Amino acid sequence: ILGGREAEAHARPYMASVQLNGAHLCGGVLVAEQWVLSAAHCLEDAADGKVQVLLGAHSLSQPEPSKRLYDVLRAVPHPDSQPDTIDHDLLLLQLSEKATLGPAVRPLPWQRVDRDVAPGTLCDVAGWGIVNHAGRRPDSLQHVLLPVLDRATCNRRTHHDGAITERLMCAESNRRDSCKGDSGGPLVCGGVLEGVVTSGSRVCGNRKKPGIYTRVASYAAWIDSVLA
Repeated sequence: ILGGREAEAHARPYMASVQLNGAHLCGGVLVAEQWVLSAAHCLEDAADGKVQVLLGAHSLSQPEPSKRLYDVLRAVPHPDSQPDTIDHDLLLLQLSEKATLGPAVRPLPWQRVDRDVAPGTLCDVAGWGIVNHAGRRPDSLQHVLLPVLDRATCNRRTHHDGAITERLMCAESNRRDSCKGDSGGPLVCGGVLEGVVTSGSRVCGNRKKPGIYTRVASYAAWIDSVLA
């Protein structure tokens, strides 16, 4: 996260760290007792090792009573996702067992009504991704409030010329943005999961190139089918 600040410890109990061989790889969101939602392209590389999910954490390195590392039973990428595109960039991870719930570990309700968030609304994004252009990685969870961009504006020639479909949403990126290592994490508006940070190499903090998030409401049918 660029231009943000350290998050209140354990104030976002749904936050997950998707790890590859003990190292943080991508963010994730707990959406059910045994299911974590992340981005598909995170698995593209996760394939080289053992994938685990860390729940109830604030610090990636210090012991915390709420911290729990869970193994993964199965990984279910969206069937239409492709390596060369940012469409359908969702992934569902089934934990080896139901997560022990508590004040520091709790699933987050997700958006089912397929309606765009009003332009200007401030949504919260959190992650353990890089905090500056040098590539510095934080030990503790960071977060930043970002205002949502109207659908039309993101598609400008000087921005994401038509790259934004109805299943994608954008948020302002002026000096504050989600960045490398934050992909797969949550974009929460009004206490509900609205988006997931899309994977894909892109500049962070550049106002001409807004951040892109995958709208979960567009995939309500796919999520429902996988969790069934």
